[PDB]
Amino acid sequence: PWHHIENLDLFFSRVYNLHQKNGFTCMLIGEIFELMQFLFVVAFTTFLVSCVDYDILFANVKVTLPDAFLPAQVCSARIQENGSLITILVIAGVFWIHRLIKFIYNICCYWEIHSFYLHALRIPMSALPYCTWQEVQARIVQTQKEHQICIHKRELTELDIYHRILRFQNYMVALVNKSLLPLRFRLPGLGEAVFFTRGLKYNFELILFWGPGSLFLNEWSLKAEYKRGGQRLELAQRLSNRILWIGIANFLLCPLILIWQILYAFFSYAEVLKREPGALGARCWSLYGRCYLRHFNELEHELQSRLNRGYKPASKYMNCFLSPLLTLLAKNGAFFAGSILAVLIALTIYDEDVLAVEHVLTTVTLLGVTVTVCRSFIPDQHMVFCPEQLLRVILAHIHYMPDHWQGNAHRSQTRDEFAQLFQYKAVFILEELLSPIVTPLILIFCLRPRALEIIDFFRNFTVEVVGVGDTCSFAQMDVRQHGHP
Amino acid sequence: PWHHIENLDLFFSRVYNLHQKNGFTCMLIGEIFELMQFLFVVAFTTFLVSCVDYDILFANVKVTLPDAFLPAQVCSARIQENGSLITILVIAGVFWIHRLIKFIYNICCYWEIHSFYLHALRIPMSALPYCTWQEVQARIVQTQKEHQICIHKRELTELDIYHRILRFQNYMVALVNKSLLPLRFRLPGLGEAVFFTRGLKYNFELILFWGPGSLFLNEWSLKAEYKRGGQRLELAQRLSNRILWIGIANFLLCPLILIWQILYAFFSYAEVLKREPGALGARCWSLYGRCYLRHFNELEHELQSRLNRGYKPASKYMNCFLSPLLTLLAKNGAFFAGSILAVLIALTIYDEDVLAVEHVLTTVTLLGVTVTVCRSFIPDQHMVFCPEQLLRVILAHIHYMPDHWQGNAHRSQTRDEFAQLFQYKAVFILEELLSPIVTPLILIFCLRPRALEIIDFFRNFTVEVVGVGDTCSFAQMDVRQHGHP
Amino acid sequence: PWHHIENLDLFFSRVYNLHQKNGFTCMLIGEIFELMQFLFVVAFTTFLVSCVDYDILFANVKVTLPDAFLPAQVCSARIQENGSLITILVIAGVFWIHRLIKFIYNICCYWEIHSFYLHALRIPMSALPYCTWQEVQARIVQTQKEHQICIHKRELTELDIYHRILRFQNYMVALVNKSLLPLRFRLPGLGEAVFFTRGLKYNFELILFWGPGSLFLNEWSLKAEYKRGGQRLELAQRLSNRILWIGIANFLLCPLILIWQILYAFFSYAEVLKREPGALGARCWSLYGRCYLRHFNELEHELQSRLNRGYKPASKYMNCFLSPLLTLLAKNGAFFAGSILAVLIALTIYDEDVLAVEHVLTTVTLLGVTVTVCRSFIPDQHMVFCPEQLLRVILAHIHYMPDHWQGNAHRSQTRDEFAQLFQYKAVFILEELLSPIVTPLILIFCLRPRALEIIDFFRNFTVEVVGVGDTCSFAQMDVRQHGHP
Repeated sequence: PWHHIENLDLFFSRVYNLHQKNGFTCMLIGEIFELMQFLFVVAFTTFLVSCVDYDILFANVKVTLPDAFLPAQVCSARIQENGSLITILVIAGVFWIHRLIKFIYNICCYWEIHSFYLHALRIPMSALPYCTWQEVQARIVQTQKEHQICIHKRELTELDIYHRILRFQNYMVALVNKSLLPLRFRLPGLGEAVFFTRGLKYNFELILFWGPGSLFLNEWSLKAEYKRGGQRLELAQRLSNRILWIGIANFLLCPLILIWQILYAFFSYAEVLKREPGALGARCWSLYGRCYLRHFNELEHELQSRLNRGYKPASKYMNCFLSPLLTLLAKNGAFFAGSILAVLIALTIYDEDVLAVEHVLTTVTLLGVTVTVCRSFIPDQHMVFCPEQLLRVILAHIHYMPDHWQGNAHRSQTRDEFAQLFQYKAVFILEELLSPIVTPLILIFCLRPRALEIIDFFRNFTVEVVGVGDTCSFAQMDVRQHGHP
Repeated sequence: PWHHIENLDLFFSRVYNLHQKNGFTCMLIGEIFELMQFLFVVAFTTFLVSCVDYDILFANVKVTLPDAFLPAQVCSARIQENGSLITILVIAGVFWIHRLIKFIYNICCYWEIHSFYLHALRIPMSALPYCTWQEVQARIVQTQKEHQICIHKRELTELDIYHRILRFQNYMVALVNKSLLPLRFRLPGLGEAVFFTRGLKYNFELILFWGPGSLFLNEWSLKAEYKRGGQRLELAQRLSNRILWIGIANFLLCPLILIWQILYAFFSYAEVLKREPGALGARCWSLYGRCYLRHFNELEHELQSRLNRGYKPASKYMNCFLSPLLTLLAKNGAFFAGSILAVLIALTIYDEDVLAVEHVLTTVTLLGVTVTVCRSFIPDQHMVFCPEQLLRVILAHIHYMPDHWQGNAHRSQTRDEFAQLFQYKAVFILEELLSPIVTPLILIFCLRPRALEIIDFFRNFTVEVVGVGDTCSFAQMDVRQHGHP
Repeated sequence: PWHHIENLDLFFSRVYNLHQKNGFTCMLIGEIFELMQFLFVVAFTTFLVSCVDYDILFANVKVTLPDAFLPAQVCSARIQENGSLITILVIAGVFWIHRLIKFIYNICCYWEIHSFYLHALRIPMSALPYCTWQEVQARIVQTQKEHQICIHKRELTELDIYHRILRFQNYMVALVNKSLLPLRFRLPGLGEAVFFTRGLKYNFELILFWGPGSLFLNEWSLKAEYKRGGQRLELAQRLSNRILWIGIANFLLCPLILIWQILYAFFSYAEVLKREPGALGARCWSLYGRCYLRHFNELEHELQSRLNRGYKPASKYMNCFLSPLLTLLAKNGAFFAGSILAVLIALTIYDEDVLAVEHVLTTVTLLGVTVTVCRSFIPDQHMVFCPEQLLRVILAHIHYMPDHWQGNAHRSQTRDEFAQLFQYKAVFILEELLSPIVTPLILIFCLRPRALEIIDFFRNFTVEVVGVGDTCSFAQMDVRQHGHP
């Protein structure tokens, strides 16, 4: 069965993804919960908008929750008459239908990879989470005589698998590291800003790689017309038109994606603010820092291990920069809020009839939230300052650092350039919210004029590895730093 | 006064226990609080069952708590007519009376050890928590001419004290490490299971060591009839009858012990679930792992130091095994629960009349508990994987590891064999609850057929150390690994 | 402009303080918030005492908070008739007026230091938090030809700046380390007690350094009459009279300072007890431990770095001393409180009409506080004991240790002598509350008889550094230990 594949790229990608997902049942269950998350968000928002009445809920015999819920018939009648809501529900239904169809198609293709694991590799589905990827790669390459997946090429090699899995991630790394994509901007009051989100990356990959109109013919060969310099201008113009149309589509879909992002951000993070608002101050490796610190021919887990080992030194380093004004404001606000809250709590404990006064419960809640938020900006008063060994420890893991960082380890310029690789979580969320608004502006006005230069890149930096196909040229662009893959 | 003892075993055990309890007043106070804990549990459960009425409490002018409490006379009348409760109270009273009498007898014997510390050793009761056991041992052995506790033997030795204190723990170690006790079982759906609890250990020590019918004549000499192989079968049969009778007694007492265990588990752990349910996921060294990693002639603190030093590497190692399905379920349940709880909290903050709706407070409480529980199964997303150095660091402390562990440090078999030495806290509680049910079945059906082999052990592995008595043979059974006492 | 200063001591102190405060705007904002803190405390306490009525608040249609607030006119009438409150308000107003006038005067003098930073040093106010003090010192000393601040002395030196900033802190260090100040006391039931607070230090510096009647003539020269031994007795008598008058003034002001301290302690710490009572068990370097471990000619940040680096080993060391009785009491109290609270929480969750019973909410709150407090005295059950390497690591940072500490690292005497350098936070607060009561007794009865010896000190241990002035003799008093500045 594993002879007529013709899509070894997708086959190896699935073989890797099924091992990274810890088997088949876990993958199926994750996909099911993703679908259920979307359905639950949509249904819960619609129910909140239509069914509940909020009149007999806000009290304007004890009243139950089911009284505030309208019966099914009148709620359906109120739903089917909104007009501006059924037109959103239709689109959110067709999108979910497309997603469910894609999931149904993916299950029938992942069952075959499950069978390929069970029989061809002799690896049970209960030994996957205990087999490193090197062992699975060795079992793939050494048994390539039985399943005979690739006979055209004389043999199979680990480098062949690395090229098959990472044919487009190498192109993305080379495009980001040669400053061929518009992800640096100058803003008044902020300065340099790196705006790279998931929407922008998805749009770049849709414009350049996927679709029947992209630069790559089938899966592993860019169209031969893109290997001839005699028509640079015409190809650049066609790519510009494609980018313009995709940007127009994004601008049209902007409000739906914005509503979805707002709803998801609320349903996902509006409780962490209440309970533990310090979790949104912890930093994470930005999406640009994942493409800047990535080697060529490096799988996702190989990069994630390095980004994990260098996470605590990076947090320590970014904590070595005291923000004085923020700490002053936090200290004083915490003092005032706690001084009012102590009086409120004492009056509540003495005689509890105070809990019946109107705005006492809300005041206690909001003052507790204020104290908890303010006490999260105050660093540990006894912390050491070693901002020079920390960069050495970090560079020993991430392997990449601009050359003007080793000496001046404590300046204000090094921090403002490391913060683009190691960004806040709140900034991540905030620029995830603004992505559906800014992405069309970036695609229409900023990426479109570069459509010529890109055409040159794919023409000058695409090699032909025998048996694999058209791959990206390796680290000849010595704009980055030390390697050690 | 310290010449006519005749029970040097118990004397040295008390001298060690008074130092391990940080003096005399702390020991007295701990015993008093244990008695008060038992009395409080029983009295509080009886009061909850009988006095309170729960009719005018559940509301079916503001009502006070003392209204729900029945007056003393009617509560006593309701207690003395239950029949199925006074028969439990009588037994719980005679058991507590026996415990209190034992405590009263132990105080009059520990005051003498206090005097022995003050005068014979010249160690004030305020310098005990600052004197290591080596110093107390040296002061015992070097001043053995004044108090002349042991004149029969020519001198006193540290090894003599070690043998006197640990005469039965060595026997327990040798019995557990030679697989002479039934504590490994095969279960459908679980596989290998090590069931070793405090009830089983207490029953083993009662069957073999304590009592006027055990194998040991007075304190330090097993009956001479157990040193002759001419009557192996008769002694095995007598031991089998003894085990059967003790198992029958345990089976009869099963319901009382089960009720006590349920009540104690509720009163002790039902609040940690509410506030911090992650404390019951932290692991601890099981009761079998304390007898498997124990050297011969090793006091309790000498073993506890090693089990403390190797606690954080063991936690790190057991955390290096990601449970994928549990993490998926936890993530999704936390998302859903928090998404509902955020809406509830926002509606509560906006207008607080919502707090009067019937099932809003209970819903908020249960959803908070659900979020807090689910957020305790999600590991740190940035954690390193070094499961090979961790076993080296652990073995450098616990000194014992099966030989097929060093190489294959990340397999599923090594984890399932280390988890029997380092078990969950929730599993500890759960198998503490099932102990009064399973212990009689283990004693009647599993330990009884081995009654012959044990008789051989005590006959072939009991040496006679001069001046000390009948002790267990040392580590000639090379079934374990590296030592270094 | 920077030629006619004549007060280089204050100028260099301000230049250092503006850099330690992270610029000018942060300093201004901190001073403003200090003034606002005082004003807020006074106004809030007066409002609580007078305006609110607590009759219609304790409930003896839903009642609002503004109903309990009396209208402005009747509240002003109730304020202006208290008599025993307006006499406190007048004093708290004149003190705040003096503070505000001092702040207004300090701003007009710190703007000049801001200009001196901007122009003379060419350091923008946005590069201060990224310039170590060594760089600012180098820019001060190397550009001393342009601003020509000090021409009398041939040149300027880093040692000159060190002497100018720390002319009185060296005197305080030498006075504390020669046992010339009464800060050790013998108390029945406690033993040795080191009572050194901020009030005592302020009074010492006011008696000896500041004021027109102190020992120092203008700023940098003690009166020549204090360099002649022909009048030791008369000068000692005059100093004794001065100390007596200052102590009488403190005894008169005692009630106001005591009221202020009580109010500030409540408004600042009465919420940390509720939420996280374990933060008041964490230790901090006492005010005596900051003067005992301080080198000569050592700025505040140079000492704070050492006190920061040696904070975690010191906490570990002070945690290695188990308090047995406290742990027993904490365990048992936590058990009882949690056992009652679990029943209350279960009854609350089952049927919520129980929340309307009178003393259920207060009971739940107080039992939660009790459980949270008791669970803060229980140490980690798996902790290592290495109390000998910890003293080495600590001494490698604090540089000072009595000689009888290295060997006997675990005795009860070493802990009771380290706890005076590393005290609790609760003890700090408690002896901050008792300071206005004990300070006059210490100044009148204990410091006054020493008034002769001090007069000898300033006469025998004051050298004349050329260009700087009268400074304190360096570490010739070899009563302390290893240095390495």
